[PDB]
Amino acid sequence: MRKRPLDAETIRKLIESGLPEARVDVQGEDGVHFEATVVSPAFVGKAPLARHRMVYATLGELMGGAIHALQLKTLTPDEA
Repeated sequence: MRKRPLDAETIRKLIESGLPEARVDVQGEDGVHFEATVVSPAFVGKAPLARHRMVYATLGELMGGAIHALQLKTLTPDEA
């Protein structure tokens, strides 16, 4: 225990509260290559730029200067 709060916690919490039964998991840091896996019905069937950008924006990727080495997967809540 060094810091109660955390980067991935801020974005994860924000989405967790926004989305209904959607699960979001982010591991890494801003301005760096991290892996964030989000699962929600919004990306049903096909995940348009709306959902893709929505997660990328809420996960604050360009807010720090992360590298293109960003791993993000959008799957339905049933695939959980």
